[PDB]
Amino acid sequence: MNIFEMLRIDEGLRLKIYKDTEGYYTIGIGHLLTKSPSLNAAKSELDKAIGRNTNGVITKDEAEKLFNQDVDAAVRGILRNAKLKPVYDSLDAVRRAALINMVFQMGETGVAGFTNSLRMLQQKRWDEAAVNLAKSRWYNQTPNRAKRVITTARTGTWDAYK
Ligand SMILES: [Cl-]
Ligand SMILES: [Cl-]
Ligand SMILES: [Xe]
Ligand SMILES: [Xe]
Repeated sequence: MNIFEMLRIDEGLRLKIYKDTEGYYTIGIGHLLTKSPSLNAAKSELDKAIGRNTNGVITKDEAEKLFNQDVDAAVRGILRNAKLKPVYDSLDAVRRAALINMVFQMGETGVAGFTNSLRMLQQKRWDEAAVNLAKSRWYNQTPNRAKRVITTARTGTWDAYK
């Protein structure tokens, strides 16, 4: 198990534009295209991201490519963020993966605001962090995925994804 597999689980794979949990235009492996209500707009955004006139459909590889770039940007965003980096560097490998998933899902800024959990995670206070992570809108909107991620963060194992 690794970050790629983990996120492929949580996000799924879709070759046609779809709408996410929040009602947004997304494609592939959770590649958000836009917050706008316009399908054309999403289309514009898709064609620019892919380099061709997609008509709203992409191939598997194309999807994998965007995914690769999304994961890469997620790590990098972590590493460039003053509040995130220290926590991450302090964690073991499985737990890092949890932080990456979340960042990928809610953006850096958003995760960067979980002050309190960030601190608890940095102190290796697993259970507390976990309880704290659960007091969030994140958790109330997508609890099944949130539960998987939190378990991972808490235990440092992949049990939630096996
Ligand atoms: Cl892009
Ligand atoms: Cl759910
Ligand atoms: Xe996390
Ligand atoms: Xe966090």
